[PDB]
Amino acid sequence: KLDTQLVNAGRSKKYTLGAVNSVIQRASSLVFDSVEAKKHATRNRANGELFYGRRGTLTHFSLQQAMCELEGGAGCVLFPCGAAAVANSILAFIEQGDHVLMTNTAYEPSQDFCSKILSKLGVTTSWFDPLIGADIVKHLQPNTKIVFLESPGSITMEVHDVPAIVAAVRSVVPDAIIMIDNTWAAGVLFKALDFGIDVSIQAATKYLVGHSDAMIGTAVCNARCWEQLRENAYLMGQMVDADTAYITSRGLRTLGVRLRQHHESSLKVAEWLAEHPQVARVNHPALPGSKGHEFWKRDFTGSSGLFSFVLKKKLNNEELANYLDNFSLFSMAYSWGGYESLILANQPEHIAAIRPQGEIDFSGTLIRLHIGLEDVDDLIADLDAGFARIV
Amino acid sequence: KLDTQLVNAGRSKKYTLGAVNSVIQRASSLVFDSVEAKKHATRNRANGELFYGRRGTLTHFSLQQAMCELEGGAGCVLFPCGAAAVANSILAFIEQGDHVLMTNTAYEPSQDFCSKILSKLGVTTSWFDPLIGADIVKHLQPNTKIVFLESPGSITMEVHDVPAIVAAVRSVVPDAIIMIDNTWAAGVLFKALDFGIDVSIQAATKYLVGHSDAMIGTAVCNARCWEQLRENAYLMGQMVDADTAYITSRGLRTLGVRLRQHHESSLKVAEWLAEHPQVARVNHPALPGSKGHEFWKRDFTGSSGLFSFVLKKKLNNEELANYLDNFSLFSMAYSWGGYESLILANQPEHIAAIRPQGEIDFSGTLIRLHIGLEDVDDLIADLDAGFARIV
Amino acid sequence: KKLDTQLVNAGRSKKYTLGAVNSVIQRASSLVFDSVEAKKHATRNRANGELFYGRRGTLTHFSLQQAMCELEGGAGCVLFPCGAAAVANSILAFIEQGDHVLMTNTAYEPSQDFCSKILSKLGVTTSWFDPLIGADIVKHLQPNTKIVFLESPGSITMEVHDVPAIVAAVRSVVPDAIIMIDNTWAAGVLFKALDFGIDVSIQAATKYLVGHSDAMIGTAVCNARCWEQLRENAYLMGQMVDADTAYITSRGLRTLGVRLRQHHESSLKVAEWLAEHPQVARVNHPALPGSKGHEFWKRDFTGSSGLFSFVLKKKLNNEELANYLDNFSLFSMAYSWGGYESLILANQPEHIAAIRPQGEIDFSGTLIRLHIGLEDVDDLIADLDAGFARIV
Amino acid sequence: KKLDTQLVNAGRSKKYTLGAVNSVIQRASSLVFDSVEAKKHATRNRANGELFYGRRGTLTHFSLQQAMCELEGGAGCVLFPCGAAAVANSILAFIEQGDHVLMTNTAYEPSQDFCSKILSKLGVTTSWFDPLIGADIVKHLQPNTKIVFLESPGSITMEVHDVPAIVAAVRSVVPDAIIMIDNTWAAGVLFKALDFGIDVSIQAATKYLVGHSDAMIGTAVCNARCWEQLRENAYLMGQMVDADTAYITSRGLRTLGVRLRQHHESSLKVAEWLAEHPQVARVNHPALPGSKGHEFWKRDFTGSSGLFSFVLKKKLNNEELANYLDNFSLFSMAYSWGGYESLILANQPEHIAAIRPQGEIDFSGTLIRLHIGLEDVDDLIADLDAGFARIV
Repeated sequence: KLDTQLVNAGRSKKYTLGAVNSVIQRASSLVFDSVEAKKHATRNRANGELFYGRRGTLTHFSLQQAMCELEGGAGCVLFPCGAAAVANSILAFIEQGDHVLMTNTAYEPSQDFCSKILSKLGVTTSWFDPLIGADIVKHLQPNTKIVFLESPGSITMEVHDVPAIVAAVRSVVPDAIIMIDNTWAAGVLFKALDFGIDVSIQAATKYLVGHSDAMIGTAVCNARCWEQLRENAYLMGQMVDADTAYITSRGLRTLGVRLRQHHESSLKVAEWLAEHPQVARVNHPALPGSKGHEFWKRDFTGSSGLFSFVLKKKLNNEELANYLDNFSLFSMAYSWGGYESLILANQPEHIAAIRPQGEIDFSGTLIRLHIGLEDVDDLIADLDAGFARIV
Repeated sequence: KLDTQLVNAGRSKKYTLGAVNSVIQRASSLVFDSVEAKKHATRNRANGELFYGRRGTLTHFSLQQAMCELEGGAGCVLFPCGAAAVANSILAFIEQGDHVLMTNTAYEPSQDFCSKILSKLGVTTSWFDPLIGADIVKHLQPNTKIVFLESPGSITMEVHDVPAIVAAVRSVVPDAIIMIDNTWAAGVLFKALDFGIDVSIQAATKYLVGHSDAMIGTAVCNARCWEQLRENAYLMGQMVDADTAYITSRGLRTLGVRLRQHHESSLKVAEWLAEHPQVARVNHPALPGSKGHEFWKRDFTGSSGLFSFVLKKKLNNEELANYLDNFSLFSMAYSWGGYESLILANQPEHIAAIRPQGEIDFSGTLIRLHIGLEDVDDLIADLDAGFARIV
Repeated sequence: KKLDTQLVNAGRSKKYTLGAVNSVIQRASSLVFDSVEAKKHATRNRANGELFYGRRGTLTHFSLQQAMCELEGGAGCVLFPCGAAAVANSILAFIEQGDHVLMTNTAYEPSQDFCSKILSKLGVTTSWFDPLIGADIVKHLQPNTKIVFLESPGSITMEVHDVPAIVAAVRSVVPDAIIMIDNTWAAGVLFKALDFGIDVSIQAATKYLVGHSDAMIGTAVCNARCWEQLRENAYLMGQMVDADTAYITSRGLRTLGVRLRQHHESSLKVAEWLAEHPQVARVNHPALPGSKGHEFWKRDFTGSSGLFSFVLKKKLNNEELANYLDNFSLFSMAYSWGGYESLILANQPEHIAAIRPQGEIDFSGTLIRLHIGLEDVDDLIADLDAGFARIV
Repeated sequence: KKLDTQLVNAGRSKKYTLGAVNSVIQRASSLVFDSVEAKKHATRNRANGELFYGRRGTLTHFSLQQAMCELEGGAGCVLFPCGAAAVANSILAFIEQGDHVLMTNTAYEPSQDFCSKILSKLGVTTSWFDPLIGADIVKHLQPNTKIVFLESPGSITMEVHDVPAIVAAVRSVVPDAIIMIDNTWAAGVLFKALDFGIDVSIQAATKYLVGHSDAMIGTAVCNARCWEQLRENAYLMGQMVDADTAYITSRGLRTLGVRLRQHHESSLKVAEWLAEHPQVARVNHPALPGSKGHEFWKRDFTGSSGLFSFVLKKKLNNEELANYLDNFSLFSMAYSWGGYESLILANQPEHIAAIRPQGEIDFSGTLIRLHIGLEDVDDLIADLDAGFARIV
């Protein structure tokens, strides 16, 4: 019934007014018919009543409703992009003197926010290995306020054992807020909230929008954390425009058919790479032998199309250019989760720099791929040709 | 030549590509043709080269260029709304242990951000009377990092003596960052940067957009503060979508003809109110006898259409409803700076609550008006009828 | 009450705004019916503002249609993809093989081409008349004349019709003719066409209504007599405009008053300056005494927009033309007008003579058409002055 | 290479994207010319993809036009405000008084009305033929037959033409006829019309290309022979579509492959289930054996979309109809289709007979047209099953 949910989520007549999709209500000013009306709207300003553009319009309400039902939360807070969702969700719960524990495989910008912004506000941050599991207790402090997860990890794709981590945290620091950047799973392939996680964050910019033409971040919360996140993010003036909210709801409608193709094509490519002479290792959660594959197998209900692989040799600058500059279908660009295929290379030294309190375990050049909606055989042919360029 | 500047600001062929207005480039992913291309874009990521959607696209660049030339700054940082611009600009420069000095007539949400968010991060905030001038030195501390101004003040409209305040601050704490919420002047009726102010903030949501259908905040900085504000706001993931950037640039084109009508109509209404039997006081910067009128006369080059007046009596709930609920042209709504006229009432007790370390000097109900683009005589007739309702 | 108040409020009812200041944008082809009863009700009111199908429109279109009827005083408003579509389809809606169309020879070129290239092959004939013919238009009327098409001021040359004289003359001879007017220059508000006995007022909303040169749309406001026929025949031709463009047009109306006033003020100042210039032969501005039809404009219009033209004393050659046009700093060369920026275009006498059917032009020098935008007028005059220097 | 790869890359050249993944949105009427030389160059290439005027298009439109020509293999692509406009204007572009139009009697109703209500008054006659006439179409040809209009599968009843037989028969008799097809059901990619000798392939992009029921647009992809005439005559009629809609249509193409595959898979499963149901008289699905023209579909198409119909054994009365239609939880009643959601509409035999000119219908029970969206198929079957229970 997921497909059925995706097609219907948030589409009440109150929002569509007769149309299939919700209407787009662009507004800062929202008019009150009377003093009585104004008083009522005021009282329900954080409860879906038209009050002020910063709180949202019918278009935003429709998206919030859809996200809460898809991820099973009490509320949904909207942001300008995924990076704003991460930074502001963390900021909403911290206080001078707190400690933040974050996975060392977290998205680089998330790490930078902690080391460059939080540090000057009297908050300390330490990091942990993605596969630590129950041993995370060794990193917990009396003042640990937030435990930040990201599974699979950025670039390297390690999958956490969430159940083990959550149980350990609750036993030591019950009051801690556990958050996860659930972008890779598009919030649906891993129901973070069903695992005891408090806040599920997404760079909707990725798979939810699915066409690389809009930026937006979402944070779906359980009942315990909703109010504080909502009100604090509001004091920071966080919101997203009505048109982007519309575009995101629209992207949900094809999320099912898209994820299924991404899953099928990426796995086929992964298995092919796994048997290629020039490849040292394939980092795909759905592929046996990948770090944390056992957990992906147990906790996820599917896979998206982003993964990486390690070459047997470390390419030099000339080789890198020759390899990358001549692809016919894969394009070099940041971001992912769109309809087209992308390729990016990372030298071992680059990764080591962004793995705080951790160590890298490979020496060849790492290639990150996003498998789009093109014919998988055309993509394999392109990759095959690329290897020949560096043979 | 202001009118000429408004029509041409930011419209280089690089952004328009043959059209009158800049193109709308919606994007998260921006493609690099080669490794050499990627390296170059990386190097100029904060210098107008296409790199990643969060940094901006051609559409954002065009708006940033227009704002810098209109306000005379070194750079322009974009935000989701005016409240985000205020909160994030302050956050970009503070550190645990700092002190923030803010006018007590500041926009309520700005005050709340300081008292509810900054307080928990070890930053203290104290407030000052708008008309203090050179005596502000009595409030300066060794750790005063930011001095926040808003002229005219929200609701009550007091105008600061900016030159006196800036000279005093520089003489005592040279390193302080002086900011001003320059929304009422739409950034053009008061050239904040020419007065020694470091950052000029605007809720572009107001007069720049001018049609009440988009939300966006802007911060134009001098050379001294640009880099820190730009990079720190970036770590917080602040940005605005491409379509809203387009809409804001579009609003600039009619800013001149709009402000001129708002100025003419609001003054006529103000002078009429000033002579009405039921009115105790009129708070319009351009009207003699208004608090700080001497400074408006000296430092501003015009007026917009927002102002307030105080009735001789304090209306009770029944009277309030009867007065407000029966207007034919004025509508009750938050926000302003649009093409239509708006009305809001505030009881003396309500204002006193939002005037920290200050005291109110009126006892009648205060009415805030935004004079739109309707025929001024029709608006006066509507007001006249309203008074008769409470006689 | 007054025009400015009407522009700010037209079409903005709660049913369309739903609490916001502007109408909501309802993008749709499919419109859902809750029950068979609802579908029945919708079908019966499909042309009366009830949600039925995207081609008929959504709340966004209904809001604009209401705003337009209010502003121009019509019974109904039909929407098209652009002004040219409004012209071609409005004419087509009323003709049959064997009919005759009488059009002013100063009509917008594309409108003329529609008649001579398309209508001609469907058995419809077109003849032309001089803009200042007045009551003498009776001489061009035929028993099969179905449509009399006006355009005042005329395209490029700006001649103003004596509409009252024309309408009365046509009605005395062919009572049931359909009189239409391309009322784009007046933006539908500076000349109230329907108050003068005209049946259909057409506008390229693309110009002043949108006012920012970033959207295309055509409108046709009809009286009670012609509404149903135009609406239904345009519908069979699949004519419609997208929801977002309807929203942007409604939005343009809000500043139409303040914009037109500035366009009026600035263009007249530029016209008067040009009138006293040594290199200028004549200025064609409706508001300027001596201009063709000036007394009619003075009598029938309530204002002026910013488009006009002037004739140079000399006919520039290719080299002079490039040197003049290529070096302007504020004025740009482009088609269309009615936006916030100033534009300039040049036409040689021979170009104009070719598009003035059954008529003679009255000038020999190069004609320059100017659109005066919202820039500072003194900066504009300076740019023009520098232009004259490149020609002396 | 393969279809999926083409859909992802079609029209996405750097000239249109400028570094982004999708084409930029260039909203405009006015397009600025830097010099007289530039204006000259633009004028000469105004119909060859050079920026000239908004009515001709901007970079956004050019990108879509290129994508469409690539996908359908044509020389050019003409854009319209909606599918109905594409049909009406494409026919109008090629006719003159005295011509004859031969159209399938299963044509979309609005297309039929255009011919009988508009064309008739311009001296053009229209006759009709049965969808399965095949090579016998020669019997309906006249010396003045200018256009043969096909639609396969037919609207509502879904009959599939034997196109190869029809085209060859027409060409043997009237070599220079213009053969057109409303190729909306196949989304232009499931049946390559131009490869079969058809001159113009028309689509209501409003359906599957947009795929989300929130934009309206019509496209006409022509062969080299008919391109200039269709392009120029549609231009004189002021036909165009806005930049934002062009962008949204290009965007729709990217997921067309994954969407159509799901629509194909789900509708066939629903069709087979319906085929074995006690209350179902017959299922009209092109992919189902026994359906009219099934062997032609099997032979000429490369897939199926999600729209089809079925006939109930009984003809429901008003009470039964409401009880059946009003109580569906997943299927909604609405016009249009090709979106992500499932729709349902009912038609009585007498309704259909009225829109089947010079033909006889072959059923007596109530006909239900279904659009199978992207919802879980088992949930859809359950909703339908509950529907049958309200009728037993």
